[PDB]
Amino acid sequence: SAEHVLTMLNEHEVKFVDLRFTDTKGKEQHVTIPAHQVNAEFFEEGKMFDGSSIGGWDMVLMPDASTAVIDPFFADSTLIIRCDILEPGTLQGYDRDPRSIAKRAEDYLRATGIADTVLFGPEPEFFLFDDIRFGASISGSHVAIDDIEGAWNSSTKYEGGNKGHRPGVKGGYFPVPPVDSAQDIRSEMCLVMEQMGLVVEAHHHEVATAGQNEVATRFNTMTKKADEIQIYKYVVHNVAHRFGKTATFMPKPMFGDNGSGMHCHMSLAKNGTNLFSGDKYAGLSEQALYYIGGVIKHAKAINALANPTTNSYKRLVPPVMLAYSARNRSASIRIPVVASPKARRIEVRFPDPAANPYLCFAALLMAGLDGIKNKIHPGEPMDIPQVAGSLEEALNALDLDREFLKAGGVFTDEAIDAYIALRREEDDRVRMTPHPVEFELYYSV
Amino acid sequence: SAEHVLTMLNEHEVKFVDLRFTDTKGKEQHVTIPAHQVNAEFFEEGKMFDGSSIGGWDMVLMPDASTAVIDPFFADSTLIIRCDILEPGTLQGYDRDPRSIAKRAEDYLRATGIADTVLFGPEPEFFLFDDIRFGASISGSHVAIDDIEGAWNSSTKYEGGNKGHRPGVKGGYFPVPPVDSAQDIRSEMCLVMEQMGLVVEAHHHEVATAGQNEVATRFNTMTKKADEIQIYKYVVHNVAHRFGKTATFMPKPMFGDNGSGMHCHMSLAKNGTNLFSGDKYAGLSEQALYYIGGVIKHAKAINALANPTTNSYKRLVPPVMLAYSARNRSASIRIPVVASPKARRIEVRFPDPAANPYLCFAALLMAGLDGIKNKIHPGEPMDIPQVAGSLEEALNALDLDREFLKAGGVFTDEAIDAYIALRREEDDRVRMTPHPVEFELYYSV
Amino acid sequence: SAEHVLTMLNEHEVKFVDLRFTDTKGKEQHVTIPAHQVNAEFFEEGKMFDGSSIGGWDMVLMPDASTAVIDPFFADSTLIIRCDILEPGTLQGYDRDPRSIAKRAEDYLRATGIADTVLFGPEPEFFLFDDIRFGASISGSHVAIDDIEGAWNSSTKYEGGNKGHRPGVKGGYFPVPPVDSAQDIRSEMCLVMEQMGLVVEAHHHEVATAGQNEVATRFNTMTKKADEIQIYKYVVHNVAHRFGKTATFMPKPMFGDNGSGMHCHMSLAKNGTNLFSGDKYAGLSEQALYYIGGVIKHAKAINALANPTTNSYKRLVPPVMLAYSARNRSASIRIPVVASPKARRIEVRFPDPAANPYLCFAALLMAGLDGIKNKIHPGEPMDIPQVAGSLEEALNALDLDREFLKAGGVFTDEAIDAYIALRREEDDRVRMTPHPVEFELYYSV
Ligand SMILES: N[C@@H](CCC(=O)O)C(=O)O
Ligand SMILES: N[C@@H](CCC(=O)O)C(=O)O
Ligand SMILES: N[C@@H](CCC(=O)O)C(=O)O
Ligand SMILES: [Mn+2]
Ligand SMILES: [Mn+2]
Ligand SMILES: [Mn+2]
Ligand SMILES: [Mn+2]
Ligand SMILES: [Mn+2]
Ligand SMILES: [Mn+2]
Repeated sequence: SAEHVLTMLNEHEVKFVDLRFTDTKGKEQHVTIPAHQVNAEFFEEGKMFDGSSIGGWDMVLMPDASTAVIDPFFADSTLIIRCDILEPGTLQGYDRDPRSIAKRAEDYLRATGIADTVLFGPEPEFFLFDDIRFGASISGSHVAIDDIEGAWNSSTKYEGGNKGHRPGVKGGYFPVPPVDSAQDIRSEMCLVMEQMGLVVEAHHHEVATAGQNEVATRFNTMTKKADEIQIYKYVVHNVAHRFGKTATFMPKPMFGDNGSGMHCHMSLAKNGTNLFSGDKYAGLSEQALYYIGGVIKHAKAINALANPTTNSYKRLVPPVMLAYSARNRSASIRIPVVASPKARRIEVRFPDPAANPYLCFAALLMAGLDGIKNKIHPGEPMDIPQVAGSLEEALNALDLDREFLKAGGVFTDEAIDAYIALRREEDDRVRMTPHPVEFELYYSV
Repeated sequence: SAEHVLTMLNEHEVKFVDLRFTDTKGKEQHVTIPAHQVNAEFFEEGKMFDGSSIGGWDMVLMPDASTAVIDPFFADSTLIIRCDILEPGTLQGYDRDPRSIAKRAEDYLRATGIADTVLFGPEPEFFLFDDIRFGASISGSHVAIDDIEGAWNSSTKYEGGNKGHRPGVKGGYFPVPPVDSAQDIRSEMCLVMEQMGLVVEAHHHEVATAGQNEVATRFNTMTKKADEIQIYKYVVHNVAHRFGKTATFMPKPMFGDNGSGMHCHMSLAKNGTNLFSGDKYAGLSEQALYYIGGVIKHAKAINALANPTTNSYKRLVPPVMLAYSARNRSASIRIPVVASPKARRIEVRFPDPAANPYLCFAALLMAGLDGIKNKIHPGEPMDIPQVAGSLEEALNALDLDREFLKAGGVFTDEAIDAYIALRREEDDRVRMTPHPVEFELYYSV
Repeated sequence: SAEHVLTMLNEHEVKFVDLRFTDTKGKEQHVTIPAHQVNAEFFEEGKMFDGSSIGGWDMVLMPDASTAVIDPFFADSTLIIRCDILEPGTLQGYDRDPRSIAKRAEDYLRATGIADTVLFGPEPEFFLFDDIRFGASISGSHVAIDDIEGAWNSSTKYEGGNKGHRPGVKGGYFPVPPVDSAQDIRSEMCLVMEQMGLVVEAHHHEVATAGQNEVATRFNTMTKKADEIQIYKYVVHNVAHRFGKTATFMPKPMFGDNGSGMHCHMSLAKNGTNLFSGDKYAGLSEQALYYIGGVIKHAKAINALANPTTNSYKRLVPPVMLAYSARNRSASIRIPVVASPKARRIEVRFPDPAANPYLCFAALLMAGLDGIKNKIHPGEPMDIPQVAGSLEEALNALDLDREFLKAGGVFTDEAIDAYIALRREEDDRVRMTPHPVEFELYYSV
């Protein structure tokens, strides 16, 4: 409540308040107010900003006082407050603001009465490098990745000495220190995440050489979890930075080793009960099977939001199979063997950290409801259709399979059109710029 | 009062008093007295200095005891006192001293009875670089800008490692840390500004890559705000310096990305009421519309003072349109959608941080009054005339549209002539020195 | 004649024929045919090329067989043939092709009966440097000039030893070797020019340090002389190159020392007699005085063609005075003291080597005829109006004083409009790119 934020301000000698919001692409934006400008008026009628120079968008920042967290990194005491972008005076909420779209998808779920709450559990992976250099110019282009754990540094002269314990290319999965250099960086990330209100469940090194890592975090309701992904990413980016590292959530930074995916565990609940539990395949309800059928029916349109970068598809090369299974980890829909009670859920394996968590989760939910809503029966478990094979395909697919997103006003046409417009500009730059392996393949033609 | 300054001296064990004043170009000058020379005589009959070697000007420094601030940076305890330049013995105030000219424009407003007070709200932007090298010689010339946030450093080898989070060319507008490197430098700038008597409203990164920033600051009456711009600039220059950065207020340091403008919000008030509020276009009074009409009528003469550098016009290339609007941000006069009560005001978007805040504000006020004073009706909102396209144009225009500035003795002819003389010398050096892209364009002729 | 070219081909074992033409900007273009494609058909119906990618313009190259010269530089025996650009099939001559425009201005002179021939004598100056580096990018810009003769190298360590005889900044005018490093390079330029059909009169070092030079060459009729300037420039550029130097015709490469101008000596003749000789001021006819009056009347429009680069105006800073005189070398129209018979002529001092010699000469002639044609009496000799002070001014002036150029179809409106369009693009790049002395002037604002 406003009341509560106002005590924290004194209770913490807060010098500044950081207004934060997420844009269409997914990047957390922010503007800073002195604490002495937080008073009634503020939580009442928000603060005006020029929304015009935000990519894909005067507007009003409306502070959500439930979100107040103290920033673990800025030097002066700062209280972060997440905001919604509202349409000014009229005060309804930009239909292009991803947090508003997430909130709408949650209310539409309630209005359909299929369940009261959506529970999301994203598993975001990241890379933690020491040096990343890249560039493109008329005379050429390059990218150079470097990290102490890179299997390629086995030959490197280091002046401290080389020391040689390092994860080989698919060998980052699990060896104790010193092969895993990041135990203290991940534990620190866990402690700062909890200080910001997240609940860590586990942290470990991932499969790739050169710093792949994962901090596993307890689930939440869709829009709250989407904000927790924005804090997750902020803590990973800044703790890495304090440690002299650079972290990245891009899906596929290295060819020849693992990519970073963000698998979404989903579940639905009506009056304190898990609608996905039941009889049917592996403890699932018929309700749950239609949710899977809706996700599979709309997978390529979902890919435009859950895999929104041209790089995403370097990862999604032959979890490409649109199929559910408790057995086949090759099927993009895994039914986790919970064994346990009514933690029954589905896991969609194909999205990646580059996805805007609000739009990505809203689209998975809207697809899953359209399955239920039309008895779209999934089929049989593989123990056969595939995800979009490229961003251009995914964008065409979103453009044509636009209907399930527009249900109940969650996502307008202007919103979907402006989104495809942004992603197309990106796709073009990648399409028109010659790639280094083309010189390898075609220079002596 | 003198009395008050004299207590602060003991109350702070002040070792020195720094006498400060602004020259015609806008640069804050200063001379330092030991605290033990501040006594009755001082606040009474000022201190003599050789005014002769100040560009464009024995004279007397008259301490304004209302302005006493402790300097947050000098090692020994120092009390800053702003001064006015007075004509010696006779004690009236140099008609070429920009602070005196500002004070005269405020009294002339009172003498016309159109309002009691002018309220100015400048929005100055700046750049925060790490390295700036430049030079011109017979055999050539160069400038080299560098900053950690420069999109161009994506390819750079750094020996710490490169870390790669950086604002792209028009992408400095708003991303959270680590992409925005300056959160602590701007918050610190905010805290030192307030310690010097300013009220910060907000601080944020601006649109440009390579360190564009903005600290938004609460309005004031014209001459007081013009001094607050001189403190604003002093704090930005010295906090940046403590941080190992170099700040600059020049309008256009980089081609191909945003420039730093200083938009002036203006409003007029008679007996505690906002004369700019009313009926008419977007909450405006007819009074306000004539103010806009005077600004537009005299825009090119105002440009010689509000855009006084040849570099200013590298920014003002196709807010060039002399038009008012609540809608068109392309119109140089924006009527801000206050929505709120009688914070109704106009915003002139075209001036830049290089402007002498006293002369720039005095000229906007004198132009705006001549509009009121002659019912110079602005026209209709673009939702078509332009600003001077060059300093030479702006200087010719000031020279011919000299009358509205001379009203009530605000600005003499000698004052306007000496000003154009200074700005012409500058224009010539830029006009006669061959430019690097000319070799690109014409060497193989 | 075709017949003649065809013998030279055998007479010289010519392996290739180089088709050359000049574009709107003045740069000589070329395409190469094997000698075995020169036959009747060729001199008859020309050769087709894509005129579309020439700046400011399928078309036909029509070989002018009078122009055949052997190329003194290509390794394989090549015969250069100058061409006219004709409108295809219809075969009339592009009204935007500068050589055609020159030929039209000569025929219009004949059709007016004022004289049979125009005689032009351009005095082009050039610079001969060793190293020229420059560039402009978002993070900055630079130009670096270097030559062994640069007064600035007096301090330079050279590893051969420094040897120290060098022209000081305005001291390149006339000292014997070793101070003048270019005696053999200029004599060689003279011998190759004559081998290409030009008649050298004198060669000498010019006023500037760092390699300013001049090869003086015997006059000709307008279009023939305009082609001789294109050969002049080609020989200077390639002999310099063989010598390890780089030559440039740009008007003002160095601030603080002389610029390279191309003064045009002009004269008119009817039935073997010099119309410019007579009684009146300094041996001049009344006919000649009206020619001067037309040049002065149209000077700023002529500047858009005779001084077509933004750099041109770095040279034309306070021969700026539009005045004739036998005495005042400050007057842009000098009446040379011939003393001798009826070599009486006028000299216009203001054009520079960057000018397209066809369009520059055609415009001086058309202006001079409009003087005669309307008795535009010049005035009295200075022993007061000036040339355009910038390319933008010159381009506005050409755009408005368009009439005298359109006389008799010499220059169409499309031709004049496309020309201003090209020169404007150039002016803009120079106007929008920040200049290095602006950082010197305004960084600490
Ligand atoms: N990192 C894998 C996911 C690994 C896993 O299944 O644990 C991906 O690219 O999605
Ligand atoms: N920086 C812009 C102003 C940006 C804005 O309108 O917020 C300028 O050059 O004036
Ligand atoms: N080089 C001079 C001309 C020198 C001369 O008159 O001989 C110019 O800039 O035009
Ligand atoms: Mn994982
Ligand atoms: Mn999983
Ligand atoms: Mn701004
Ligand atoms: Mn503004
Ligand atoms: Mn000469
Ligand atoms: Mn001469």
